[PDB]
Amino acid sequence: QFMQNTEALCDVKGFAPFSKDNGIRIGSRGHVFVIREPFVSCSPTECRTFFLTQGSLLNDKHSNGTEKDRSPYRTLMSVEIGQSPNVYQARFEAVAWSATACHDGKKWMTIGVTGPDAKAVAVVHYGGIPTDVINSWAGDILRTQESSCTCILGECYWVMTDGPANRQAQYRAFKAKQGKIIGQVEISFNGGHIEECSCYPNDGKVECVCRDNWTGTNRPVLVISPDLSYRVGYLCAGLSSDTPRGEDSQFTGSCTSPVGNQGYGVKGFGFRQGNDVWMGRTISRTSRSGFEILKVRNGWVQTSKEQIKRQVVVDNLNRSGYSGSFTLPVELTKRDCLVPCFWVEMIRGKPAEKTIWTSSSSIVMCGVDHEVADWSWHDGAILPFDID
Amino acid sequence: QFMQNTEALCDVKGFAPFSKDNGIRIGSRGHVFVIREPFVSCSPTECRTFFLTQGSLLNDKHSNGTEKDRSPYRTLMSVEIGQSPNVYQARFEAVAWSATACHDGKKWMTIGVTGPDAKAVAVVHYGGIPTDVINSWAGDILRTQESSCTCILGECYWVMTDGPANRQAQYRAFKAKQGKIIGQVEISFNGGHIEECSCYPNDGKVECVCRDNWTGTNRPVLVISPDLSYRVGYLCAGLSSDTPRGEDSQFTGSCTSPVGNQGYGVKGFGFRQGNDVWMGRTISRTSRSGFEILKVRNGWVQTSKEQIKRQVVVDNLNRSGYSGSFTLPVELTKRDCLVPCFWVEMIRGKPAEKTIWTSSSSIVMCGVDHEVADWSWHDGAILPFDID
Amino acid sequence: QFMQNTEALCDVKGFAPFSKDNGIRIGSRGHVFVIREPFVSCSPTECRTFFLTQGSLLNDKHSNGTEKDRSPYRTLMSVEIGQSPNVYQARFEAVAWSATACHDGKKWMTIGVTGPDAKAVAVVHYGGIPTDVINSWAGDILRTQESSCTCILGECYWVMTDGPANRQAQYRAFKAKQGKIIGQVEISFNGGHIEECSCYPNDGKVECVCRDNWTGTNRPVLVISPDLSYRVGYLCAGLSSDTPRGEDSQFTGSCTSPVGNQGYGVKGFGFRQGNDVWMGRTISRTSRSGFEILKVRNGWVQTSKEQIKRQVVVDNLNRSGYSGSFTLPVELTKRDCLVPCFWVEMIRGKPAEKTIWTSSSSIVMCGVDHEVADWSWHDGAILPFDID
Amino acid sequence: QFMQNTEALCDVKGFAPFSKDNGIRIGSRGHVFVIREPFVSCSPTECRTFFLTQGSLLNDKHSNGTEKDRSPYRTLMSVEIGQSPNVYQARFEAVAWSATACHDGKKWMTIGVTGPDAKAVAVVHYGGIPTDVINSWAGDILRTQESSCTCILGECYWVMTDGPANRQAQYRAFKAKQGKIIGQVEISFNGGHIEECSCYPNDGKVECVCRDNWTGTNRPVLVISPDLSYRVGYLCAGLSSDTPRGEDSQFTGSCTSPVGNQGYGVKGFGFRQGNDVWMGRTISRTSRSGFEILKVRNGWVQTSKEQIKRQVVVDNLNRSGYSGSFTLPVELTKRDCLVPCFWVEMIRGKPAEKTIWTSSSSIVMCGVDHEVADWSWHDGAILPFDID
Ligand SMILES: *[C@@H]1O[C@H](CO[C@@H]2O[C@@H](C)[C@@H](O)[C@@H](O)[C@@H]2O)[C@@H](O)[C@H](O)[C@H]1NC(C)=O
Ligand SMILES: *[C@@H]1O[C@H](CO[C@@H]2O[C@@H](C)[C@@H](O)[C@@H](O)[C@@H]2O)[C@@H](O)[C@H](O)[C@H]1NC(C)=O
Ligand SMILES: *[C@@H]1O[C@H](CO[C@@H]2O[C@@H](C)[C@@H](O)[C@@H](O)[C@@H]2O)[C@@H](O)[C@H](O)[C@H]1NC(C)=O
Ligand SMILES: *[C@@H]1O[C@H](CO[C@@H]2O[C@@H](C)[C@@H](O)[C@@H](O)[C@@H]2O)[C@@H](O)[C@H](O)[C@H]1NC(C)=O
Ligand SMILES: CC(=O)N[C@H]1[C@H]([C@H](O)[C@H](O)CO)OC(C(=O)O)=C[C@@H]1NC(=N)N
Ligand SMILES: CC(=O)N[C@H]1[C@H]([C@H](O)[C@H](O)CO)OC(C(=O)O)=C[C@@H]1NC(=N)N
Ligand SMILES: CC(=O)N[C@H]1[C@H]([C@H](O)[C@H](O)CO)OC(C(=O)O)=C[C@@H]1NC(=N)N
Ligand SMILES: CC(=O)N[C@H]1[C@H]([C@H](O)[C@H](O)CO)OC(C(=O)O)=C[C@@H]1NC(=N)N
Ligand SMILES: [Ca+2]
Ligand SMILES: [Ca+2]
Ligand SMILES: [Ca+2]
Ligand SMILES: [Ca+2]
Repeated sequence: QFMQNTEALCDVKGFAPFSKDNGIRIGSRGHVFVIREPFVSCSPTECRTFFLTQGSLLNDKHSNGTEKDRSPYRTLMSVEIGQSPNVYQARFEAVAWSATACHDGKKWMTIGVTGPDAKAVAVVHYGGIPTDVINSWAGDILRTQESSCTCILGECYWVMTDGPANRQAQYRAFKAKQGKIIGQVEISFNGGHIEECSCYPNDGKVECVCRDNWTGTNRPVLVISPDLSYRVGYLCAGLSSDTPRGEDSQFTGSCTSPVGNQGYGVKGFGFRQGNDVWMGRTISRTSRSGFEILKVRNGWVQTSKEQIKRQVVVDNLNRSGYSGSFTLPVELTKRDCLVPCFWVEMIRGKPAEKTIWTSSSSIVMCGVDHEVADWSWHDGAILPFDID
Repeated sequence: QFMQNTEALCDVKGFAPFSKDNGIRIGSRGHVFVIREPFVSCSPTECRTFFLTQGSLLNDKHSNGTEKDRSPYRTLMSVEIGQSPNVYQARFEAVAWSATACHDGKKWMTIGVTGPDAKAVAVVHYGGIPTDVINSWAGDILRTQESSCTCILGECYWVMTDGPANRQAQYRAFKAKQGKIIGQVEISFNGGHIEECSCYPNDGKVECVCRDNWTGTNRPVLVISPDLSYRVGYLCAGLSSDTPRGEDSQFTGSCTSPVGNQGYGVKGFGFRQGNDVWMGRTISRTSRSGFEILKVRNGWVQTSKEQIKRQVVVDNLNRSGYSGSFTLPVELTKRDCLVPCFWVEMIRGKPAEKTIWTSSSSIVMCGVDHEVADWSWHDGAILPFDID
Repeated sequence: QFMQNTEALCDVKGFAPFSKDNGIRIGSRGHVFVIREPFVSCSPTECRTFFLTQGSLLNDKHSNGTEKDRSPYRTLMSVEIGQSPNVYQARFEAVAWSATACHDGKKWMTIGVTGPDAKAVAVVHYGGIPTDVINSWAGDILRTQESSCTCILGECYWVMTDGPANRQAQYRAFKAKQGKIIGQVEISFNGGHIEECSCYPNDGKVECVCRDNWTGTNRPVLVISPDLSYRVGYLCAGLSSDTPRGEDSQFTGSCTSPVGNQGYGVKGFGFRQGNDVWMGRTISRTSRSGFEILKVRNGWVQTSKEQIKRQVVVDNLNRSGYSGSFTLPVELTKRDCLVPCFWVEMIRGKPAEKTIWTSSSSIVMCGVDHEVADWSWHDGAILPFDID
Repeated sequence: QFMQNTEALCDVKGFAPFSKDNGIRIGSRGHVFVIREPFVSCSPTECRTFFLTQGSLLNDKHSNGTEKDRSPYRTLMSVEIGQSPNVYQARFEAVAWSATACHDGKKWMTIGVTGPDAKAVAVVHYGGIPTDVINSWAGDILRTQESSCTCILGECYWVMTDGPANRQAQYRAFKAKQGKIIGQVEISFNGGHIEECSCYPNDGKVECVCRDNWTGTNRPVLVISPDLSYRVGYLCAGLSSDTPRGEDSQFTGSCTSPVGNQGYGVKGFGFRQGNDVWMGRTISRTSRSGFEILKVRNGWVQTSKEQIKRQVVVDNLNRSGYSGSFTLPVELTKRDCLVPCFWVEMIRGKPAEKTIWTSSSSIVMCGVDHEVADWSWHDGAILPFDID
């Protein structure tokens, strides 16, 4: 039986710690993969942590980062949520330097994108084998979520980008059923930029909160229906959630336009909560450091700056990275609704830190019906390592 | 089908060795987690060893114990009983520096407590995901068993503490059904102190034998019914079972009062045997060393000092630690009754020993119908290690 | 239920990357077996990577290659496709310095050949145990595919050789049902030489494209029917696919005769595509380096040199090795046809490279309905290693 | 459903190599347990290799053999046949310095014996938990097979010894059903000595071929019926199969008496083959080196020295050790009969070799319907190791 995921997303008051894998700590001595872009996604039986290795291990000569962010050795693998991304526990998924995965109730789907910059190949797997391919249509680093995709009535949905890092690119959503792409849509968004979407199911549609890497310190929101009609705009809330971003007191929300006058960004998430929203961001507006989650009243519908909750997960003295959304299935929680959860990546090493390598660890939070007190579940690795 | 666990506890004449994981020995070269508080608990299919890592490994720089007894890196994981708590065999359970786990016949429940001292969060998991949360209610190191909890008719029971280490604190029991707390009770015990309970099912109720960390060299007994009425007092037997404790010939039992004029303690267990009892304690009254089990006649009901059996499991030249209770399910043993078993932790390293780290190994004994001869299944690691 | 595999092979326009295990890279620090001859084969549930260890690990003193290409320590093991051939993930199959494996829909069959050169023993396993034996019939290095065998209606088929490396030998096919050899045929091929066949099912027969190690720069084709009648000849296409081979513009195809005036070779594959063919070969005509796949029009039936597609998988600056064929089952793909896939081995170390050891890694491609752009998924290990 | 194992043992013409785990080779760099006494036994699904660790690893300081042959750290564990006895693949069975295991069709039974020399405890496990205990009855190193026990109609049978190494001891057989000892028999054998039996099912009875450690260079045979009546005597064949033993031309068989004038021995096996026998022995009469198997005509019933087959498995330049018997179940082979198989242990290290440690590897042979050529599948580890 295929997962419905047509339930409303639960309205959540705080987030409880789910897991912490301590990858880098363990990887000081154990045999753990160098990774980046480690997202969480769930089947009806288990939550798995997916990650992109660089085909090398921590504390090995091959972790040296003379290589490309995309390389031939990179692969998408997985472990049960909470395990480190270690060699001996790892499930191979796809060849990939960008990916998305998600379970339809019967099987894992997975899409790893690899090949050259000018002509990337994304390969859909299903049941553990290649079932379909989507080639670069715009010739410039075909790419996708680096977080969970989203399946609704046994059909699966994901967002990809192809084009410039730093100016107008091109954006499609895809629709798959059992590893066969049965539909796509070209997403009109001129002046806006979309990458790395964080998507989750809500009341029968896919909702995404993505990264604008061109002009905007606010994140695009893309809401896609089963049949592929969509709405695109920006996160309405009167707070900024990208980094780098400006001050809060320097910032006016927009439902329709990137605001703030900066490039770059980072991947992140957020959850529609009726008309409200929970929105993650780094505590530093200049760096990938600290992580907070902010609940804003009416922030999904209006340029509100009514904050009603804030909850810190990583302190501003400690590294963070990417963050992304996912939901717990009803077959696991037995609820009326879909439980929202996020992961945070905690990037360690060069250039920030004086090592030859760069990796990432993670912690996973989930929505609960009781507020939850601040703390920091940071990465905690003592750098530099022996190989350095 | 949910486990009944309404059977009487079997009356046992001695204990047979079940397992020995040799964690520290193996961890001299293999990749094994630094741990403490490793308890045993069983499902209808298997017995698992749960433990709290410190997010580091043996013989790695991160085992250095500049960290807190509670830290952000600590997690609850598990392995099949008898496996070392090694990276590659480990099942992630919860983020935790204190925990309890137990199986209801369908799934594992688990509760890991983490967060700051002033405002801890305990998160109930069920089927491998967060299902509920109980925040610190008294603001001072929310905490629980570090041994198996107890499920009876698909409902699960555990004891937590919140408050001072060394004076009056506050004590609640909780009742869960499929990871949802459906009931709690505030345990009146003025002048007495309760932590780290060792609990097991017996004739339809939970029985616990706990740690008093304030005034008492005798252990509290808490017996809790399905509907959460309870009895609380002290282990009646005319022997002391905490450490530090006084002499035996200096000691008068009490059913109602801590006796002996000392603080601190250690976690331990014991089994009601009709009106008799089996009671573990360290052989040293001053240190966490050696381990014995003593059967006392009428010791559960009267301040008896009629010892009828004694069985040594670790010699007084060798380190011990915590001990705790659990039962074998009827689906595994095919008996009329619930088989009592205990584990013992064998704590190695600083401050006792000259190393940077501190860990724990374990051995597991179970009740059998034949007396069993003394011996020592001590930890056996040659210290100090290379990292030292 | 036994697999049919009576479907036609799908007509494929390009090949998508399936996996990359990065064995040697990972094996720089992780505990990975030294191997050679790593082929892929699939069951109705999963694709597995099989390989022949040399009973030693990477970066260990025992990888020193004073040993024989065939030795007593060599064994056939397996891992899920994409895992490195690491100790802790490895499934033991057979004792072997040559092997073939394949799934009949119920169980894995496997045949490992071991023993002395003059009197080898090949042992058929089935369900994970020895079920039958075929001894050397010609006294000179009994041997077989080093790739997947082929089961059709619950019956399994494989090709072996016994005789000289470099002159006329002797060639049998075998037919097994549930690990019991129920039929064999002596393959008349005077002047031709056959080793290491790459075989796959197509329209109810086994098709193979093999290695001639005596006179021929073209590969033999052997097509075997259920009842063991066969056709044998050479790959008709007007391109050469062995190495070492001559120039393309120096080369005339033959359906019936080895052409090109050289010894040695390498194992490789190819796919009948109606009357066309896909044919792998190394890009270097002198060395085991680079890997391409070429589609030739009418190349299965005529000495065509009409190339219609070419796709590079490993660049001519990088090592390759063996290649072999396999198909995805219908129980996995849900197609009308059998999906063709190949693996490539990427041999590293001595004598080519200045190390004491020699190993192999792999990448796996599969047939898809969209052309696919060139790139190189080479092995990427920085040599020499520490043990060197 | 419980296994019958009431079929006659198959009449076998040679033995084919089944597995080779290369434990010591792999253990030079990988994390593998120091072990001794590694036997094979099978369930309806799989063959497992059981072994007794010394709670330490290869190439670790703890492999130093200042310890006892029996120690507190020793444990019985298992791996799938062919895997090395490595930490990360190992299944914990029992605490043990002597053991026996065997599957009844539903579950594994296992008996590990531990505790002091003067008062050993043997603990029966079943389904992965302690179910029963047999204490030392004669006060002198209670002990058992170190090979597979034997279950017939869901009932299980094993032989133990208690008493002197080197003079008259005492010998019982036990009968278990689902981990509960339901019967035992005291085995009258005055002047004879019995240890370490190698037992297998045949035509509804247990047959064993054991070790006499007192006076006899011939092995005792014990045949035990379901209801525990038994026959005991010696291997009739006119060849000797213990080591140390005398010359063959110096030796007269006996059905009833130890012959040859020596102490010590080694564990080994043999198979009734109608009236004939296959009998293993070391090739050296003075040392644990080389291994052969000999088929003797009428050798089970008469003091025959008609040898009809011989097959070498390990050469006389290479170390051997213990050997033992087991059968493949009908649920795996689909035969009319029970397939005989043996394992051989290949003991490496001190005192023989200049190291601090001592371990064992293994190879497994099985009976097949075709003669099989000589060779040597010896252990192949280059000694001494780094820790030495
Ligand atoms: C890390 O790698 C550094 C740069 O290496 C050089 O450039 C790369 C692209 C390769 O071509 C490499 O083979 C070249 O040597 C080295 O300078 C440095 O030694 C490395 N450090 C360590 C610790 O391995
Ligand atoms: C163990 O750690 C000792 C104390 O470290 C110092 O204090 C802690 C809290 C950290 O701030 C650490 O970074 C500081 O240096 C060290 O003195 C000692 O070097 C360590 N020993 C080993 C073997 O790693
Ligand atoms: C690799 O092995 C080389 C050759 O070893 C010699 O010949 C082989 C067949 C054995 O008999 C071996 O024991 C002999 O010493 C050695 O010369 C060399 O030391 C080895 N290198 C390493 C790094 O182990
Ligand atoms: C191996 O062990 C040798 C003997 O050790 C001594 O006696 C044993 C029973 C223990 O008491 C031990 O602690 C004593 O030192 C040592 O002489 C030797 O150093 C050891 N060798 C290695 C390589 O560890
Ligand atoms: C395909 C690709 O390389 N994606 C990048 C991503 C990218 O640079 C920007 O979004 C520009 O398009 O940035 C980052 C990043 O840390 O910012 C990591 C991702 N790395 C990987 N997914 N491997
Ligand atoms: C929550 C907490 O830190 N619990 C402690 C416990 C505690 O110090 C006393 O019981 C005072 O309340 O003591 C000990 C101890 O060894 O005595 C270990 C436990 N460590 C862990 N559970 N991590
Ligand atoms: C049985 C055997 O040793 N087969 C060889 C094979 C062989 O040398 C030629 O085909 C001549 O018959 O060559 C090669 C090779 O790389 O060319 C590897 C194979 N190695 C292994 N299969 N182990
Ligand atoms: C219980 C015990 O220690 N059994 C011994 C066994 C024993 O010395 C003789 O049979 C005398 O009774 O000998 C040997 C041996 O190699 O000869 C190994 C066994 N070691 C272990 N099973 N651990
Ligand atoms: Ca931006
Ligand atoms: Ca106390
Ligand atoms: Ca050739
Ligand atoms: Ca003898």
